[PDB]
Amino acid sequence: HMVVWPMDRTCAWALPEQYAEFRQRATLVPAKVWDGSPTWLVSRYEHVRALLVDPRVTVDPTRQPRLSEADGDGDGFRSMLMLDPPEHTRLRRMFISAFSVRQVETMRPEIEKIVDGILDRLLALEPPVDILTHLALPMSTQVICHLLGVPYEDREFFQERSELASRPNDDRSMPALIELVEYLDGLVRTKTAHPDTGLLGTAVTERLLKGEITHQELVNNAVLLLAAGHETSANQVTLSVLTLLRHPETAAELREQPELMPNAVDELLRYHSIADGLRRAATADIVLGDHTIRAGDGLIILLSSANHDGNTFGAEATFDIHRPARHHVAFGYGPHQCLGQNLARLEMEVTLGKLFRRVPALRLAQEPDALRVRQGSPIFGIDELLVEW
Ligand code: HEM
Ligand SMILES: CC[C@H]1OC(=O)/C=C/[C@H](C)[C@@H](O[C@@H]2O[C@H](C)C[C@H](N(C)C)[C@H]2O)[C@@H](C)C[C@@H](C)[C@H](O)/C=C/C=C/[C@@H]1C
Repeated sequence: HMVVWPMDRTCAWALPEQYAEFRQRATLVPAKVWDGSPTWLVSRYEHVRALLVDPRVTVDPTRQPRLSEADGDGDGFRSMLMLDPPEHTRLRRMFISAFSVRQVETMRPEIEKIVDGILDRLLALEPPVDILTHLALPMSTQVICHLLGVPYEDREFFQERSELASRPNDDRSMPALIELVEYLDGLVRTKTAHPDTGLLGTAVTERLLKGEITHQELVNNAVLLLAAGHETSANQVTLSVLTLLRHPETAAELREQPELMPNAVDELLRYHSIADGLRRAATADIVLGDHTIRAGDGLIILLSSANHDGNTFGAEATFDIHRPARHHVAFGYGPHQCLGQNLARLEMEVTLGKLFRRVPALRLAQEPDALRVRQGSPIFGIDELLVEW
């Protein structure tokens, strides 16, 4: 225990200075955590990847070192994201085909129509406008509600609850988590009696009414699909508008060459690495070069630091939309690698694409060293991003 964890980011785009020294090392950095349990931080691309696919690393919440007084296992609440193979595998198998490349590519039309209407609505407003509230959150939310069949009318309730649920060191995360489960509990009971199409109702029909999945399991993974599905993209899109605004050439080059967008999106994902500080524990000894991780040791997986690893990515702190960037780990790696990632990328490609095609002189409406940054959550972002045109 040298540096304390959790560490919060301080800048909308800078990673913490410490991370780069962490990578210059021969060991893993030890960290002091609320419960005094042995815990390493993991900073190198080589390492992050090795451990995330290793079979002796667990997500079991009871093995993770406790990071605060409010941090806990959630009273037996488990999504697939909190299970190891083979139980993990059974649950992810039921949801996977909805998310394949070619399957996700069939939603492009509905995503385009969706973002079209948000932009019409947004451009009707007197600027300056906030991107998170008027572009990023509306699209991620509508898109996830369409895929899942969750009512958009409910979005104020589940948005605010997801935000709070995803703060594991905050008092309010438990009641919000309880309420979200309760909301999906009612929704799944409804869909059970009246299956719709859309991912939840299709799983009622094919898995739940066929004996492949229980009621609590569907409910729990529905919380996960709902919250992951909007809160993440919302922040990635917001931060990305900032970054493109911060590098004007990039906005205009994309606007003038859309075939450059997919790699640009991957570069935005790498650069910001908004999902960070993943929690794992060793279940057996694990040899990583010089260092021997011991049965029971906690691990804090820094996707961001690995995405900014100099030994893998040249000029790591630079935003560069021409570096092949497909091999970043913004969506993790290994069994739990983001089930949504093709949907995330499509959403971004269409949202950023249409926004700068339409508001081609979009400008920052505030100075980007007065941005509030989100702290205390494994999903980074900024509270607000004001723009003019
Ligand atoms: C930019 C957007 C997103 C980023 C950066 C992101 C990142 C990640 C990361 C890092 C993980 C792994 C966490 C871990 O191993 O502990 C993950 C898992 C997950 N993501 Fe995402 N994600 C995004 C969007 C989405 C979207 C749109 C969906 C749609 C529902 C989604 C669904 C999931 C699911 C279900 C998992 C759990 C997979 C499993 O445990 O097998 N994600 N994501
Ligand atoms: C790293 C990004 C993932 O962040 C995540 O995986 C986000 C995980 C959030 C933290 C977890 O919330 C914490 O859960 C604990 C078990 C209890 C804890 N509180 C009550 C002490 C609660 O905050 C999850 C369970 C919140 C659910 C709303 C939810 O499924 C969130 C899933 C989000 C997925 C993101 C992909």
